[PDB]
Amino acid sequence: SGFRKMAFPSGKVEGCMVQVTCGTTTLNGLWLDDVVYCPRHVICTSEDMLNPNYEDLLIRKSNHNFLVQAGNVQLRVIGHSMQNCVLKLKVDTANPKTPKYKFVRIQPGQTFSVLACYNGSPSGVYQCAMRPNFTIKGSFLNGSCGSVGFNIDYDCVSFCYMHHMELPTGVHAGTDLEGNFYGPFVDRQTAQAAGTDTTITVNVLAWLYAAVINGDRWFLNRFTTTLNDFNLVAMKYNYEPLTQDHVDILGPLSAQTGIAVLDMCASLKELLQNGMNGRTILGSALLEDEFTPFDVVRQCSGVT
Amino acid sequence: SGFRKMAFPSGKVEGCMVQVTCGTTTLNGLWLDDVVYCPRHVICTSEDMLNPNYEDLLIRKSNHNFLVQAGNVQLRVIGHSMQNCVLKLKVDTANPKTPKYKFVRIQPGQTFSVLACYNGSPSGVYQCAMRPNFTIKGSFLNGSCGSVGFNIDYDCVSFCYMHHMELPTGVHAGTDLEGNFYGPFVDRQTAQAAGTDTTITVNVLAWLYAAVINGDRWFLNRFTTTLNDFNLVAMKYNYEPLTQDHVDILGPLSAQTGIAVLDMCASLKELLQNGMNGRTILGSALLEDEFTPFDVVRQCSGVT
Ligand SMILES: *[C@@]1(O)C(=O)N(Cc2ccccc2OCC)c2ccc(Br)cc21
Ligand SMILES: *[C@@]1(O)C(=O)N(Cc2ccccc2OCC)c2ccc(Br)cc21
Repeated sequence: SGFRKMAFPSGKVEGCMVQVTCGTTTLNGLWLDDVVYCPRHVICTSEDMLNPNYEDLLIRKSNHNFLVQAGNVQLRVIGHSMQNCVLKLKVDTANPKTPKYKFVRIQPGQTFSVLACYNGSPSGVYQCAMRPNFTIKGSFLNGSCGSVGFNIDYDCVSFCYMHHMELPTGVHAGTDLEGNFYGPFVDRQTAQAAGTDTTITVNVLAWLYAAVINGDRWFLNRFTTTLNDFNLVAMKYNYEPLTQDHVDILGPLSAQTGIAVLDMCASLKELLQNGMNGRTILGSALLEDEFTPFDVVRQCSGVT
Repeated sequence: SGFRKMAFPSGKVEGCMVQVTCGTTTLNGLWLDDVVYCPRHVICTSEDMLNPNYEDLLIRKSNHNFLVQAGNVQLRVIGHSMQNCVLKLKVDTANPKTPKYKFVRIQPGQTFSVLACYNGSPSGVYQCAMRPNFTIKGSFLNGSCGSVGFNIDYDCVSFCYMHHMELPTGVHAGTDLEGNFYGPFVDRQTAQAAGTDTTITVNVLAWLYAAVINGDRWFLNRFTTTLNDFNLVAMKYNYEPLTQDHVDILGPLSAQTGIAVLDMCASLKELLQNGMNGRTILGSALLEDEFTPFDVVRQCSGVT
């Protein structure tokens, strides 16, 4: 027992991290097979970021201007291309440490692990969730661009995120591994505000199921509710509307605990209306929304 | 910016995880050089755990009874010995993936990363702290014994913890890598209650410094206090007494923010006396005590 914000073991991803330098700019690259992926703004000076024309800026760059270093060995760059907001540097050597992998574009509400890197070297690993306004509440300092988000299914790494920007609000924006930004952000030093950060309702319910499994039961009540009734409360507290798809994904958790999804919704409803009255749930004094129903099943069953 | 409960990149530790089986019991082992470390209760049946005599139980075990599997390859066991509560299985092959390493016995209040494993395979990684009552609030299910805690200084892995037990309260007990339990616990299925879980005061202050650095400033007040005055409040709220050593370790954080340690103590004091009034600090609605002053400096500077 016990429930923790757990990240995936990052070894498979650490083996892909490289450093990319173009002129005076250094960031992280992801080396998979004979290709290094990195944010296209590696070609920018801090001056260029106000209003860059990446196609024009790229015309001035040749293969030899992209210095790619894997630990202490230098990769030979034999090609470069821009796909959306990422650069693809074809190197002459396949990364011998390339794990089985996929590139996936995740939905808001989904969680992933971030291996924060600086100059091609990993600093740490933490769990994240793509917020409903398509930002992530990360921990990134200058030089962290190029760090990636991922999930792992047994031996396959699904890369979902690549870090590109920090909003003036201290929240983070980035792309999937095809270079497309999540949400409306652009790789430009401009005023970009994020939308409402709503709470991921399905994740809070799943975390309430994790809490009942681990002994925190005080919040369980004598009530029930309906999808429409619950959603009126969810709307008042800027929570995502719960759908029958969400009820369905919560099925296994409902099955193992014997607490019907709508009964848990009524516990959540009372907690929204009354707060926690100085109490805690799984060591938290707020309703945690960055564990999906899959993460809870995975942690509560011991999947490796 | 942004502040997260970050774990160390676990790749170096994943390369050491092996599976150990003795009879019907399977747990995790740590393979470093030509030695596999694992909890000695691998030799026990669930029946033996009520009152085991490990020396007697071990007399019945030979090298060939300890099955050690690294991924899918079988290690040949050429020796076995019991050091305190750990077994040391000498294998005929040095682990080619052994990183630079040390064995350290940490103090209460110190933090470390746990690579939770099942059958020699990593499931996830999370940050922990050795509680002042020498327990850890982990996430461990059956088969997680043998999973290790560690810190990393550049390329050197300092192993500090090895998981052995779950208390009837759902908290966790284990040893350092010499087999000595932290706190008074024994590897036996008996009533073992933990002492008072006090809050690690120096870590809360360090986390308040991390919050000021990242923009959460609302809790800063017009007051100051003294070590003795603050400690009267700390005693009332079961917080660890703050010492001049703690004030000293907080020096760099005090220096970079310009907020004197005793002024931060007065912010902490008001927060203890008044609560957070529905507000949050670094996305938490409680005072976080599992970031040491070193963890905060490391995260706020980008150490790799
Ligand atoms: C990341 O390492 C990086 O390249 N970078 C610079 C950057 C990125 C987006 C917009 C502007 C800009 O530079 C302004 C001069 C950056 C910024 C913040 C973070 Br958290 C990481 C990185
Ligand atoms: C760990 O995998 C393990 O071996 N184990 C069994 C155990 C450990 C301590 C006391 C008793 C006992 O078995 C009782 C039958 C165990 C128990 C709990 C956890 Br979280 C991990 C492990």
